[PDB]
Amino acid sequence: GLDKYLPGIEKLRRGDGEVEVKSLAGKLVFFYFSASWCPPCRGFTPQLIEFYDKFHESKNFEVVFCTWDEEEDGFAGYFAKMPWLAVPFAQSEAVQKLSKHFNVESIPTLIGVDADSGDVVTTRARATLVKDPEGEQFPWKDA
Repeated sequence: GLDKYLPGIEKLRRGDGEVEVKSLAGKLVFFYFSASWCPPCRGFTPQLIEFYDKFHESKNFEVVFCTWDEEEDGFAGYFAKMPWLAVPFAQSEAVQKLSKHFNVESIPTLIGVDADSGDVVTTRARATLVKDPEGEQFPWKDA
């Protein structure tokens, strides 16, 4: 499923260690494209954290941070403030190619895919989440 999006990546960052991508079986996976330098990301990130804390278990999803930062040494610091997963900084090429695959032209952007099938569920969750904090229309399926 996720192989399409992260070709040959087996592990993702979580806190100070890693998890296997296999642990995402059955979940909806949101790729969160953001960066420490991005002005609109500052206000969006805490809204996403609130939604994640409330619903990641009950609505069975995960968030994978896909960085647009180009300084590693800030990466630790920026990801440290998030509760979810991340593509490792050294796998930035995979992030860039994923950004292109999804035609991400600006950040923040939040795209949800089904882990098992790889199917795209929503490409507009950054816009829809701010208008639906209780997730009454989650997962905001694309037409």
